[PDB]
Amino acid sequence: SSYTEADPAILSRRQKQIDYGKNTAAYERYVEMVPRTRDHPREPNKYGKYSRRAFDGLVKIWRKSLHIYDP
RNA sequence: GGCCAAAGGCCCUUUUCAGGGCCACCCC
Ligand SMILES: [Ca+2]
Ligand SMILES: [Ca+2]
Ligand SMILES: [Ca+2]
Repeated sequence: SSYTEADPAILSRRQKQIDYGKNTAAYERYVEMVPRTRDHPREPNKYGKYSRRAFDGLVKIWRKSLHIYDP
């Protein structure tokens, strides 16, 4: 119950997926939230012990959730 | 420590609110 991912391979791939998400306009238009809840869209911990599907699963849900953030 | 979200095990891509691959489970 305490793990930090070391594999540079895994961390890059995961960073990329995250970087993608921040590069969206929805994330830009998320200057309207003070660190908040879990009902919000929070980027997955890249350092978390996660399975491949698990992390990808989270990321999918992350990006979708983002889209609540622009008309 | 535990519990939850996510999660079949991995793998590719800016088709990325997305598309795909291998294996496994299923239906034998
Ligand atoms: Ca679940
Ligand atoms: Ca599932
Ligand atoms: Ca399946």
